[PDB]
Amino acid sequence: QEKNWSALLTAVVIILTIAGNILVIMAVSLEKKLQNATNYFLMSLAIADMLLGFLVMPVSMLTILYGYRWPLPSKLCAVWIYLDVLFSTASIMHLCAISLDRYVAIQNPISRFNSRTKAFLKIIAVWTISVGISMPIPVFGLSKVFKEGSCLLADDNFVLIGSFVSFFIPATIMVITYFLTIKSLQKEAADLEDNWETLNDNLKVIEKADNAAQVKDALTKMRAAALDAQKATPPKEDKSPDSPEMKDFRHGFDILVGQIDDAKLAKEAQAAAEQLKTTRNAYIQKYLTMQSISNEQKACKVLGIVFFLFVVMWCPFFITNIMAVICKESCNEDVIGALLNVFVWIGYASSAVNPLVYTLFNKTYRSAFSRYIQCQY
Ligand SMILES: CC(C)CCC[C@@H](C)[C@H]1CC[C@H]2[C@@H]3CC=C4C[C@@H](O)CC[C@]4(C)[C@H]3CC[C@]12C
Ligand SMILES: CC(C)CCC[C@@H](C)[C@H]1CC[C@H]2[C@@H]3CC=C4C[C@@H](O)CC[C@]4(C)[C@H]3CC[C@]12C
Ligand SMILES: CCN(CC)C(=O)[C@@H]1C=C2c3cccc4[nH]cc(c34)C[C@H]2N(C)C1
Ligand SMILES: CCCCCCCC/C=C\CCCCCCCC(=O)O
Repeated sequence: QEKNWSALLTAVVIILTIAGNILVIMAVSLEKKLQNATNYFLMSLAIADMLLGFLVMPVSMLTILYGYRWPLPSKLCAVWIYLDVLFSTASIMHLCAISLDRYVAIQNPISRFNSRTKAFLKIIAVWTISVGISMPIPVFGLSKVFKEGSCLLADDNFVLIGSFVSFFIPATIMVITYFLTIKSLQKEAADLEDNWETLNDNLKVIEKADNAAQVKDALTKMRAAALDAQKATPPKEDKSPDSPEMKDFRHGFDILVGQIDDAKLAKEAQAAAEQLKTTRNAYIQKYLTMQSISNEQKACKVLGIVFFLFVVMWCPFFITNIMAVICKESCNEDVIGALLNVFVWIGYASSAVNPLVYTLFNKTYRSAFSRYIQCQY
């Protein structure tokens, strides 16, 4: 009938998340360019989301196909449901521990005791938080996990409480922190970017000024604006090999400022002491900070459009899940179950959306997937 087009639509969704997600795990592992804590999470997230594709998602087709009668042994219906919420709790935990992590960095300035396993240590808490949450599925699992001979999370309380714990507080939390980070990190840009205007403009005046005292009043602020940038160079956590080069860059290019301040003592060589238009060093810190701003504005676009698609697709299922129990007396739960049947597969296809966002908006992801698709290393 009409269902003949949508019959296998689930299988497209099982095929995309079991594969296209899988490459994301491959790509982050194989290519050294994508070795970042915020692209580390995505790999872990991708496992949660992939694991859901090859474990939970197959049985939902078997059950949808059987008429929703439970086909398997009754003792294993409290397990398929367990993985499903675990992974789905794990999946949103990864997404919300990407904004709690990335909001943290703009609030708190900085030494890294643990280095590049700041993520792997974080990640384990993301998973072990979600395994903690899902202990109750098998704790009471073996009853209240069957309704009219279908495998269905029928515990009224877990349905209600566990919709917030694994959806509305994680997703609320991330929405809040995603937008505070954007506004905050939009602001840092303007503050840092307006310094190089000050540095260049104030250096224009020193260049074309014939009063020694004018240069003194003019070049005084060059130290200030350079320092403000120095304080404000972005976290992007803070790696051990890159921040020293900025320290040397800031310090080494501060010498030009500081030295030219003396030559205060006195204008013959003041004009030419601050000629950091001759020095290679000064030119790099523009490029290699101004790139670093644009590599955070791109990541925020992807994360916004990954957060948003994940919230907007799981939200139907959870809103009517609660409705199944918050409107127990008045709703028609042949209809709510019908609606619930289909809002999980709206939601189950947020597990495929991630890799497509990456290829669409990350040139590094795009190139590797085809190379993995074509089997090139
Ligand atoms: C059975 C319980 C633990 C529920 C979770 C399922 C299992 C399979 C979980 C437990 C801990 C998880 C791992 C924790 C550590 C890492 C390293 C990290 O950089 C990426 C994900 C990865 C590789 C996870 C993969 C999935 C994983 C092994
Ligand atoms: C996409 C998102 C916003 C979906 C929101 C779904 C929630 C708010 C709504 C949408 C569909 C709704 C159900 C639609 C139809 C019925 C049948 C009726 O006899 C009882 C109410 C009941 C069961 C509604 C309960 C509330 C409900 C579950
Ligand atoms: C149609 C019947 N099925 C299929 C197993 C469900 O109701 C599953 C149970 C859900 C569920 C209940 C209660 C709390 C929760 N947290 C996270 C989920 C969750 C995920 C959610 N999965 C997607 C489907
Ligand atoms: C659903 C069809 C699967 C097609 C796979 C496409 C690319 C082929 C890659 C291998 C699939 C399984 C990967 C397991 C080893 C991953 C390698 C690694 O990440 O270190």
